[PDB]
Formats: sequence, structure tokens, C-alpha cells
Amino acid sequence: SVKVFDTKEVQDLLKAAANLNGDAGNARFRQIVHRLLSDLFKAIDDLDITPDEVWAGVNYLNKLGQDGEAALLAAGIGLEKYLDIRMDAADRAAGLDGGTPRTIEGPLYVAGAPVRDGVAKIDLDDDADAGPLVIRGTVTGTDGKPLAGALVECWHANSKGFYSHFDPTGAQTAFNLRGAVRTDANGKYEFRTLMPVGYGCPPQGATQQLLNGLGRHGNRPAHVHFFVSGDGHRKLTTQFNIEGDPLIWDDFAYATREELIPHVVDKTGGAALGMKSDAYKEIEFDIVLTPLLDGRDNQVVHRPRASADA
Amino acid sequence: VKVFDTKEVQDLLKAAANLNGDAGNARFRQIVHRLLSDLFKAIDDLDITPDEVWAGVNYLNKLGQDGEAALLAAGIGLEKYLDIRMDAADRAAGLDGGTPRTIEGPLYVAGAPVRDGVAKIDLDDDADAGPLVIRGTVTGTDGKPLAGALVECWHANSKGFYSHFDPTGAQTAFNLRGAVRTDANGKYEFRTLMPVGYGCPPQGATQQLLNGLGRHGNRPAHVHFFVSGDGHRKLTTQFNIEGDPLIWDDFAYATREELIPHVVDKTGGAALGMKSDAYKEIEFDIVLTPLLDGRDNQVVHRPRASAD
Ligand SMILES: [Ca+2]
Ligand SMILES: [Ca+2]
Ligand SMILES: [Ca+2]
Ligand SMILES: [Ca+2]
Ligand SMILES: [Ca+2]
Ligand SMILES: [Ca+2]
Ligand SMILES: [Ca+2]
Ligand SMILES: [Cl-]
Ligand SMILES: [Cl-]
Ligand SMILES: [Zn+2]
Ligand SMILES: [Zn+2]
Repeated sequence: SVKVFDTKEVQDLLKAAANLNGDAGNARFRQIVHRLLSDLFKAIDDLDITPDEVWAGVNYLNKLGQDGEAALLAAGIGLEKYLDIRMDAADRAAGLDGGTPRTIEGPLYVAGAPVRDGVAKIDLDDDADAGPLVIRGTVTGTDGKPLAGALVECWHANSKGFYSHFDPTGAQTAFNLRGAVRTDANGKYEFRTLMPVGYGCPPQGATQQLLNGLGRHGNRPAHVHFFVSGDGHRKLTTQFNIEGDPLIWDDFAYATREELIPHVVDKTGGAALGMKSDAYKEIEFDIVLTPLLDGRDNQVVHRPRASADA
Repeated sequence: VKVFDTKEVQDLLKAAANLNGDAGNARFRQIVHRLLSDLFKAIDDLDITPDEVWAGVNYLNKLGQDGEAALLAAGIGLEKYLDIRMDAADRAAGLDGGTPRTIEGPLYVAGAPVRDGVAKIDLDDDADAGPLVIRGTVTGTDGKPLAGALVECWHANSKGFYSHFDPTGAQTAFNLRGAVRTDANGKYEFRTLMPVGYGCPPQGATQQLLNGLGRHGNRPAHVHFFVSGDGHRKLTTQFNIEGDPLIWDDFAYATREELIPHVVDKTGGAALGMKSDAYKEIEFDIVLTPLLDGRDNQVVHRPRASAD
């Protein structure tokens, strides 16, 4: 095995490829590209990665983007969780760690859902195998005062593990199991929905192909996603997990947190609330938001996100 | 903040790569763990933000949707780097005298018809490209001509486009692509038209990254070759058209000084079946390296297009 990485020829090639000695441009982008390319070249040298192996990796990247699954792989190999770990460490150093814990967004948010005052019913399609579920709570600041007019958004899967706008078996109604609620004067929000089921990666897709290569499964336990925002506060990205799911501590995207597994309560009286059975489940999920530091939210994330019209 | 060295992060990497899993593909897990660890460390060291990361994730979607991962591999020098490591291995083994290798590029098409000695490979009219004869002798490093060696070439038209990859309309199958078996004296000949340099698809992922770096995505005019023969390794090489202003500024870093032959002006082209009496001739002799104990330690298997 040869070792060439630390030769002038290779180091000059990397400088040229990243255009380090180029005219005034995007120095930050060039710095990132040079670092990533240098690390890749060094890894090839150290592990003696063969051309056949490299071209197989190149081919996988083609499949990954052809499948549109780069963000699913980002969750599956722990990169999305890692970003949360770094955000959590920064919050702890700054004293901005007093709110409800964050966890990963995942790749399935859809913008444009209808907004209701106080209460929203979000199961637009019938799903005989999912039972009714009420999610409710109060949004407060870290000082405990209720936040009125805060925006609570949630999205989750049906009983087959599919989300509206991403269902391969057939179109769901737009924004099925997706809603937004403006909290009332006392900070309260409530969703009436159906119970989600966990799901697995598309089995022929690039993410499952790599997981199979590693010997890992690509399943998530049942969960519900939230964004919560409000004037004067940071935007929270979080979720909760459904108690009792066998995969709850074996999520392929490493997203479960012990503080985000709320007690599920058995209730009756569902028909009066517009649910399809007398018996239903209720999950209380309170939210504590952190005030902005210096008037700016330095952890809100901009990424490509789907959108639709109601 | 710096979190890379923490137990939480190192445990996450071990789980993500399944290092502690049942017996499996140990080599694949090793590579994945190394690449993931390096990525995580780079994010920590350079304080790469979530917004930046998700832009990079979005780029990977576009790269694969465009089918351009191998074009990017050329443009950021990874393909040249693979050649650098192969060259270092050959030097350490004491090999010299062979025609230098250079990059394959991503545009080979398998299945071209094989002709004896001479092949006319310009099937489509191209008014702006003049006639070109490429000819030469294939030998081994002992200087002896190799008879029945397989010489393959492919190159672009006057618009910079290759058959099977032309966005402006399908070319005839195997236009400007051919394969010849050398004659008893090692000789091969292609009758073709003069290539012009290739450029990246302007709206594609490779050119988008290059624009962000402030780089061009252009290649000087060149002709690709595969050359193979009994008792010898398979050679991947090319030559460049002398005098091209980009000859030492290839965005894929492929030029080598021994692969720039002289171009000669000739007459008599009609008798050779060329479209005009005046034509250009390039004599490109090729020297193959022998096998080692029957083995070829540098032939590359990668996905390649095909046609009939
Ligand atoms: Ca390193
Ligand atoms: Ca209904
Ligand atoms: Ca197993
Ligand atoms: Ca109703
Ligand atoms: Ca010698
Ligand atoms: Ca013709
Ligand atoms: Ca045409
Ligand atoms: Cl998700
Ligand atoms: Cl090429
Ligand atoms: Zn989800
Ligand atoms: Zn080419």
C-alpha cells in the first residue's frame, strides 16, 4: 500500500480543486470544500480504498439523489442527531437550555397547513386501523407565563406509517395529519387526530441499501413532530414518542429523548368531541419556549422543505 | 463549542456504523465509520452550521438527480488522485517505459463494433469539424509490436458533445467511438473528425459547485483510449490536441506532457474516404505494461453505459 497524501503533488491538487489561490470569491465555501476533499483523500490513502470501491461509492451517490433520499440518509447515519448535539452544547454554554428539549425535524415537514384558533382537527382521511388521539398542552416561556398566540404545528404518520404528500400507495388529502394551532389567551393548544404508527425506510431506496450493508434496520418508533414558535421566543423543533413502542429506544435516526415520552391516558366521551369512538387516548405535551437572546434566534434552521396548497 | 471528542458523539458514530454488530461486512463498516467520523470532526472544527449542512444535503440530491456524481469526481480531482496512487504503486515497483495513464472520465460507452486494423468512426455529419486520422503502433515495454491488441477510442464532436450524452438530440449509436484490433505489425488507425473540448452541463450540479468555487468547468480537446492485449495490463489514457488554450487548465486535471502529439497537415484524404483532400494526422504510438505473474493490478471496474 502506497502513501501519497502528504506529497506536494496531492497538496497542490487539493489547493487547485478548491481554488484556494483563486481570485476574490466565497472563501468560506472554498475552506469547507478543501477540508472535506482533504479528509476524503486522506481516508482513501489511509484505508487503501481502491478505485473500484471509490466508483461504487460514486454510484451510490447517484442513486441517493435519484431517490431523493439524501436527507433520509442524513437522519439514518446520525448526522441530524449530531447537529442537535452541537446545538444542545451551545445552548448549555449560553444558558439557553431551559426550554423543552429539541430533537430532529426529519425530512417530512410540509408548509401551508391551515391554522386554527385553539383547537384543530387534523385527521382528514378515515383510517379504520388507527384509534382517536387528543394531543393538548400549554405553551409557556421559561419564566412560566403563558404565551398567547403562539404557533403550534404538528405532523405525523397514519396507521400504515405514511405521511400526507409522501404516501407511495396513493395520495392522501392535502395536509392529512398536519395542522397548526394559534394558542388561546391562556397558552392552550389542542389537536384531535388519530394515533400514528412507526414506519420503515423505502425498502429499495438508497438509505435502506446502505443500512442493509451495515446490518442495521431502518425503522422508527411511532412519534409526533412539532414546531412551536411565538413572538419574542426561539423556534422549537421537537417531537414526542408514543409510550410502549418496542422500537422506542432503537430508532434508526437516534431521536428519542427520555423527557419526550409522555404518559398516554385512556379517556371516554369521544363522540362529544367529534371522534369516531367513545374511547380515545389523550397525550398532554406542554411546551416551554426560550426567549430570544439579543433579539435573534441563532438556532432556527433553514432547509429545503415541501409545500402545498390546502 | 467542540463536542467531537465526547462519549455521546463517539458512541453515536459506533452505533451509526454498527461497529458492535453481528458479523457482517467489516470493510464496509470500517469505511463508513471513518468517513462519518471525519465528517463529524470537520463540522465541529469549522463550526459548520445546520443551514450549511442541509445545503450540502440538498446538493447531494441534485447531484444524483442530475446523474453527475462521476463528473464531480473528475472536477474536484478525485479521479486524478486515483491515478496518482496507481502511478505511485507502479513507480515503487520499478515500472517505467509505459505510456502514462490518465483519467477515464465518465463518458465511455461499451459495445462498439471492433474492426480489423482501421475503423471510420464519424457516422454523423459535422460541418464545423475537419477530418482527422489517428494512427499508431502498439508495443510492449520490450519494444516488440503487439498484434491483435484492442485499441478503443471515444471523443466529442464540434459542439463538445459525445454520442449517448448529447443533450441537443440523439447521435447515431457509437458516433465518434470505435475499436480496432491491431494488425500484424501492431498498427491501428481511426478515421474520424477533430474534437473540440467538453464543458459541464451549465445548470447541472458539477458546474454549480464549480461556480461556487470560482472555477470553470471546461476541458481542452482530447481523445480517450482504452488499450489492451494478451500478456499486458489494460491501459487507460488519452491525448490532447496541441495548441488548445485550455491544454494546461483542464478542470479535471488530466493533461500529461507525454500525451500531446504533434498534428501534421496532410493531403490525399479522399482516397482514404475522408470528406476533404486536406486533413490532419496524429501519430499516437502506445506502449503497454506487461502483466505481473498473470495479474492486472490496476484495471478498474465501474458502472459504464452501453448500447447496441
Ligand atoms: Ca483527520
Ligand atoms: Ca373522517
Ligand atoms: Ca442481524
Ligand atoms: Ca368537524
Ligand atoms: Ca524499464
Ligand atoms: Ca454517415
Ligand atoms: Ca445532431
Ligand atoms: Cl420523520
Ligand atoms: Cl470526458
Ligand atoms: Zn416522522
Ligand atoms: Zn472526454
